[PDB]
Amino acid sequence: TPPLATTIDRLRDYLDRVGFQQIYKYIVAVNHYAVTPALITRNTAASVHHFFDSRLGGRAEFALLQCLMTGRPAEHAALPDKDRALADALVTAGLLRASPDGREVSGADRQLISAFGVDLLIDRRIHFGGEVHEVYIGPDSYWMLYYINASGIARTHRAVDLCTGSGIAALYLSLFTDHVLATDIGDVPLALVEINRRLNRRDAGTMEIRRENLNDTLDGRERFDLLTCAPPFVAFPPGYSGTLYSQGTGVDGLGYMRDIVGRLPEVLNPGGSAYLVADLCGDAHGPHFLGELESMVTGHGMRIEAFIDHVLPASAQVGPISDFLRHAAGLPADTDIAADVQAFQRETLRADYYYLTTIRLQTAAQNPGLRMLRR
Ligand SMILES: Nc1ncnc2c1ncn2[C@@H]1O[C@H](CSCC[C@H](N)C(=O)O)[C@@H](O)[C@H]1O
Ligand SMILES: [Ca+2]
Repeated sequence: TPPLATTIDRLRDYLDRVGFQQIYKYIVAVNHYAVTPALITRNTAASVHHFFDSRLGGRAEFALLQCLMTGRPAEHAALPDKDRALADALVTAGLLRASPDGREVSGADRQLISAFGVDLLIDRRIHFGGEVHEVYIGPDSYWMLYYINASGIARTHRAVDLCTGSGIAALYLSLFTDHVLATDIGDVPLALVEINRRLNRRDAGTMEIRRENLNDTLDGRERFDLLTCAPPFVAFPPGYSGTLYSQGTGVDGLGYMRDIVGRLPEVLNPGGSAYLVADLCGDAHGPHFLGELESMVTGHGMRIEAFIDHVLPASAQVGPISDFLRHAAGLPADTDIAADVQAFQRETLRADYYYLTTIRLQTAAQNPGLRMLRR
């Protein structure tokens, strides 16, 4: 809407005025900035507040910035005059809260971060409070984008970010090409990527946002030079309900990965490349999914490179998966979810380990083959 659009314009003006992106980059430092979005969290916010208070002297020009970054309250009367009208607009938009007596502003459900040179509003509940969030972002998103060869992107390359969520992959691609498609089906992420597109001075002139199922985009007539996708891929036991952003399709959670890879020879232009990321089950030698990709090498002459950037024994995921299932469905604490997850890992997934894997796939490769990089 026009009032929201103007509010976001003024918010980006504020971020530019006070150098938000540089401050965020300084706080997390260059050895963490691209590792994970979980840097400013409930466990580090006190440290962030101390930095602003003592190293930046508590200057009022950073007050509204901290409401957005950590949720820290700022007294309404202490905001500079230009920041105070913007703060009122953000409260009206539901992007910040006012205290009940109207005397301060503080965090709502959106946290402001930066990643890959882009300013991004994300679901605050993933790093603060702990309540089940409605939009995902994780280190996996970052590791996808890290492996993209940005110098090979032309302005006229057609790129698509499927299952865009907050929009981070689409906004990254929009740094380099003027033709980006970003898709999702959730009302909440779709609203958020609209905001984040405007927040980075973009509009439908160079980035289309589309409400569309993954398989519809992939079956379509559109052809792309570059594709990214971090799709729902978590595998939950039969009977359990996850969330739209987490639960993968198929018996092992990887149905969306299968869907994408199978259509790449038809959806990419020859020589185009796709970047995917998923947490893949496997044995001691590696993720089971890579065995399915040999059909792509032989049948389509692709080059497929898998970058294994984190390994965990399956037993280390039982708690996190069970906790997530318990909270997402509001289950009580006497349910034996842990045994259900274990049995599912053992019997259906055959998962001794989980491999957090980025995969680059190229069509019409001059050096076809499958390559697995492990440390
Ligand atoms: N069939 C489908 N088609 C398109 N998007 C889907 C989909 N099923 C789930 N989604 C969306 O897929 C996203 C996965 S979370 C991924 C968010 C983002 N790509 C990131 O890496 O941070 C969620 O936003 C969810 O709404
Ligand atoms: Ca730090």
